[PDB]
Amino acid sequence: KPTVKEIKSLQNFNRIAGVFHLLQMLAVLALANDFALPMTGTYLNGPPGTTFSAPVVILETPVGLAVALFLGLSALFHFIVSSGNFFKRYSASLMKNQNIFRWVEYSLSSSVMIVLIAQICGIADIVALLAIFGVNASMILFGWLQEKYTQPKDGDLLPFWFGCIAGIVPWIGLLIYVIAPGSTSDVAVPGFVYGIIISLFLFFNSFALVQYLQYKGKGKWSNYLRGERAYIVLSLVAKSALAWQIFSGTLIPA
Amino acid sequence: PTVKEIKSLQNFNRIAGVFHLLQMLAVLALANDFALPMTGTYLNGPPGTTFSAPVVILETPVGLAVALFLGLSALFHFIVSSGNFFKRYSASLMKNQNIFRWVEYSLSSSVMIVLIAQICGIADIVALLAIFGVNASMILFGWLQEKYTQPKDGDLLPFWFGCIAGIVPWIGLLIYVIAPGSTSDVAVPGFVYGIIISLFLFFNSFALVQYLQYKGKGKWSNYLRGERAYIVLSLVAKSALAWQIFSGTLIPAL
Ligand SMILES: CCCCCCCC/C=C/CCCCCCCC(=O)OC[C@H](O)CO
Ligand SMILES: CCCCCCCC/C=C\CCCCCCCC(=O)OC[C@H](O)CO
Ligand SMILES: *C/C=C(C)/C=C/C=C(C)/C=C/C1=C(C)CCCC1(C)C
Ligand SMILES: *C/C=C(C)/C=C/C=C(C)/C=C/C1=C(C)CCCC1(C)C
Ligand SMILES: CCCCCCCC/C=C/CCCCCCCC(=O)O
Ligand SMILES: CCCCCCCCCCCCCCCCCCCC
Ligand SMILES: CCCCCCCCCCCCCCCCCCCC
Ligand SMILES: CCCCCCCCCCCCCCCCCCCC
Ligand SMILES: CCCCCCCCCCCCCCCCCCCC
Repeated sequence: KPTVKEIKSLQNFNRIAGVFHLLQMLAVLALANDFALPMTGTYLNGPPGTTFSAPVVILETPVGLAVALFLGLSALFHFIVSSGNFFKRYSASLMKNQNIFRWVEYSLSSSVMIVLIAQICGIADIVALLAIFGVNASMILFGWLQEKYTQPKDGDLLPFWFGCIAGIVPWIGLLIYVIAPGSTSDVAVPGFVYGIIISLFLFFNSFALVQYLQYKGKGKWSNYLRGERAYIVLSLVAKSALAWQIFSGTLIPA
Repeated sequence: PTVKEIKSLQNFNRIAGVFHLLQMLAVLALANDFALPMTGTYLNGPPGTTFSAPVVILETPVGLAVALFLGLSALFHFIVSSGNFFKRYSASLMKNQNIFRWVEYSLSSSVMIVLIAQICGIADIVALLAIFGVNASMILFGWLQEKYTQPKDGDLLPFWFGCIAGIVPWIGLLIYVIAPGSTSDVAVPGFVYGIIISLFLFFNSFALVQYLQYKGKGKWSNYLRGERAYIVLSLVAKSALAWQIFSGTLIPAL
């Protein structure tokens, strides 16, 4: 049973994560250049099975603003959950092995992040980016249903496994683009792009491992609160790591 | 529900199987070798600079892909109609569940929406992969609605998640038919509009069946009515798409 001291400590950690992300959000908004990545349409120039027009730019992702957005969403929800006003709802949810505000935040913030990673890899088709956003959101919503309908140690991981099936799809997409089957150019994928894909792939797998460990509920993971803390650590570090790598790689003259 | 009522649904599954198997044969025998490309449009400079011309990675053999969604339907309709599955089928129906329906739909409806996307000129391989994944996710949410909720309990959360995932490919189609930023106003063929509009209505009809079942008002309080509606919709939707694709693209000798 989660005590009042334990919940209050978790609220404090949420607040700390919020301040880190809010300050990083300010730093990116202030310091970032106007680097932009295109969303494109490559339209038929006749009936299906004929030829295509050249890709056209439909809109440009303002990368600095998009990084600020996933940091800002994190700050907002970490601050909401940390509030004394929310202690009762937070306590009640943790008692039921749930944190719904976590999934609401992740469904938006992690989806912004994987779209930015896709664009940094050169994925530009607007339907590719929309469907990556949608399938990544679906991964999060499956994790939400795992918490809503199961309890740790009840032997039921079906929603979790559905989440893994949805969750892996964007990463298969990235792997296809970095392999670049049929490519004519001899240009290498930049080192900093490999850094982003590999480090954030590891972070995304870490989130899945937290839910798996929580719902297996073996050893120290029998205590749901250990997973709650792990999620805060992973969201703090994953978001800060992606923001810094995008900033360092694309948003400064250096 | 009466044993007779279930034997009846067994019979209806068999009838649907025979129609789809015969249509599968007809398409395999009669269809031309019409193919739709899956493309990669790779960076040929650092992120935020230049792209190579799109390259064709592979070609969807449209006749074989139509035969595949008809064949998947025939296979699962035959599996569930078997006297050897009558216990497992009856048992699941008794619990307001049909897992074999969702397993089939997760593959067959995903092949269908990818084909519709390609007919609309969506070609980027990540667009088509992520459309497959988000459409499969829509089906898996429908499965979780049946697994975890009871009709009339007021809980449609998995259903609404399925709607969020489910609408994403259709927003994609709408973007490609509007073709924002296009250099010219290239006409979408009438038969393509027929396919998008008819199958959008069919896809909405599937969602309405689950909604009606879990609201559980009127005759829809009887789960077997929805089981029957799903068989009718999968029979008609698949036959309608197969005929429209065949008539639109698979007739002329190439
Ligand atoms: C419940 C009953 C289920 C019944 C199943 C529903 C079938 C839907 C068929 C729609 C065909 C719509 C018309 C498609 C052909 C349009 C031809 C056209 O208008 O051509 C324009 C041309 O491209 C420029 O000149
Ligand atoms: C709540 C959000 C709902 C939004 C998601 C709904 C998606 C509808 C998709 C297909 C329906 C059929 C589409 C037929 C309408 C096509 C529009 C059109 O005809 O435009 C041509 C264009 O201007 C070039 O000339
Ligand atoms: C800023 C927050 C981030 C990056 C959160 C990421 C979360 C995930 C990658 C979650 C993954 C999960 C699965 C792959 C399976 C189901 C359980 C989840 C939702 C934890
Ligand atoms: C051949 C079989 C087909 C075309 C099946 C299609 C099924 C759907 C479009 C299902 C849609 C659903 C939702 C949009 C929400 C959740 C419930 C579903 C799975 C019935
Ligand atoms: C049996 C379940 C009911 C599902 C509804 C689907 C059937 C109704 C179909 C309507 C198709 C309308 C298509 C009109 C397209 C013409 C436009 C054009 O040619 O430009
Ligand atoms: C990158 C986003 C999608 C990730 C999907 C894959 C996540 C897998 C991580 C959790 C699964 C762990 C399975 C463990 C099986 C081995 C035996 C466990 C020992 C207790
Ligand atoms: C709990 C029931 C026991 C059955 C578990 C087996 C089901 C596995 C489902 C596979 C779907 C996962 C897809 C993603 C895997 C990719 C791994 C790469 C990540 C490093
Ligand atoms: C010229 C190529 C020869 C024929 C290949 C046709 C097969 C296409 C399959 C490629 C799949 C790419 C991603 C989109 C669909 C995803 C479906 C797979 C999930 C199980
Ligand atoms: C195209 C695939 C995705 C479809 C998503 C949308 C499906 C919506 C259809 C079912 C929902 C109906 C909601 C009814 C609104 C209120 C009506 C009151 C009567 C109970």
